[PDB]
Amino acid sequence: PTPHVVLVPFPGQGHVAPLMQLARLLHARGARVTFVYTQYNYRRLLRAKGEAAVRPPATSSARFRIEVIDDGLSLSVPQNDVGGLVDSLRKNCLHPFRALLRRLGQEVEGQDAPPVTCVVGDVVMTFAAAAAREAGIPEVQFFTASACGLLGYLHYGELVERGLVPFRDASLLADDDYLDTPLEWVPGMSHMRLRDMPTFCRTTDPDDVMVSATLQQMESAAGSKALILNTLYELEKDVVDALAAFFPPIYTVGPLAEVIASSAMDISIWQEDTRCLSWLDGKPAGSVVYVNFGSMAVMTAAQAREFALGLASCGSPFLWVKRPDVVEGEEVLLPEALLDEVARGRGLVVPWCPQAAVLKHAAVGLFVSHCGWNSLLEATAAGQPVLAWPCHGEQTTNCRQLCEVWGNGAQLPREVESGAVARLVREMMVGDLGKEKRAKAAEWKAAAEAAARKGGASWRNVERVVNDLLLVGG
Ligand SMILES: O=c1ccn([C@@H]2O[C@H](COP(=O)(O)OP(=O)(O)O)[C@@H](O)[C@H]2O)c(=O)[nH]1
Repeated sequence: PTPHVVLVPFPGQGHVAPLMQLARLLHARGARVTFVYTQYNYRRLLRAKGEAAVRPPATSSARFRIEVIDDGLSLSVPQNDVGGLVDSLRKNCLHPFRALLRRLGQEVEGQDAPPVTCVVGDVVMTFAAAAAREAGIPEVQFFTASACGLLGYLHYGELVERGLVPFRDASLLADDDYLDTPLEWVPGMSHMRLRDMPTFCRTTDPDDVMVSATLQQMESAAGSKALILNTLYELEKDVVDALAAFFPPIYTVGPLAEVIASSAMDISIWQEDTRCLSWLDGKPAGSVVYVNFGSMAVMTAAQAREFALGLASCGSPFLWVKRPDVVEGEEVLLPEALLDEVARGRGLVVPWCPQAAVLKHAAVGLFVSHCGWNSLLEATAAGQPVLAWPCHGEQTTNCRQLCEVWGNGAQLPREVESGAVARLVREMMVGDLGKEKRAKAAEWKAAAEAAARKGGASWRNVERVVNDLLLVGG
């Protein structure tokens, strides 16, 4: 009997990517896969890339099905409106997904399809677990960010109990001294501060969507058959050991993409710029500052101007991925100093890039990052030190660990100012600060390679979760 796994990501590229990595692996191991897109995600992909690029090839098509479910969302909802996305999905997708499961069951007799044997839901997509449980189908959840981020979200309830959420004083939401307050009660992260908690706690609304949804997600995941985390156990040991008491068995599989690599579908609305890698070929080893802020976050025009002036004054060539909609508001031209550097060939601004390959390019010496988890996994595998500017969600938690525990990064202030940007980049490129972080980055690169090669800790967890849970139906 062919196992049949249904996978359900949240509609953001950092959630689709790890679940698609897993789906491709399961297909390689002989499973039937059904990959479930929301209509929001699917229609936005089709209008950007066309159906042919988004759907599977005819070679894999027999055992790789794409299905689309209703979500009630306008395609105009932007990726930075996380609460709007989360609220519609949790309210609107359950009954469409229940109907999809029924249809897949009818296809067993109708077309000799394999019965569904497991659902793998993104922790965010709690309806997937609810529907699987109703139907008597095992379900295993996949949290797509860091273990430290999960630990933060797990303690949102305790923030509420201690009166810290919602914020009773709106003036404290951005009070840097208040946000520095230590929270000494988080197991596995004794150095947690209020600002290090994932940022959605910073709300005065007692009915805030993201706090409510996080509580639902934690309760859902606690009831799953198992939990997949795309992280390196060695990197996050203290946090994972603290998480163990609150969840089903945890499998640390990170970096999953590297486990697969050791041993045909476009998931992005953006086109990766092919000129990046050849431009880097023309630059000396370790010389280039690479800047990228992921697929969801936005910044202000003033922040963008200060980053641009900081890059022009930092002393290094740079590759800046400036996503086309990253800046709130009307288009503002880049400063003359940066444009002249681009014209001289010393800098390059592109809309989107092949990120894993860019980070592994010998010319890159530093990653200025928003601290999105997939980006940090890509930097960790590449051995690139990180200068952090966390934006939302668990990016703050990641930044705290980068700085204080993992040791492969340093942080910029939230309020971007060109002079301080240039100075911190310079310290990271030629200073003792950068030497320390780059050396630690090299250690984590070796650790990630050991974990991902055959016999390593992440490799073993991939084999166990795949063979003992995901492919075992039949
Ligand atoms: O120029 C870029 C920047 C990002 N990414 C991909 O977009 C995702 C970003 O996910 P992450 O978790 O880092 O952050 P998020 O986008 O969720 O904030 C990852 O798969 C990256 O490899 C990409 O393909 N090209």
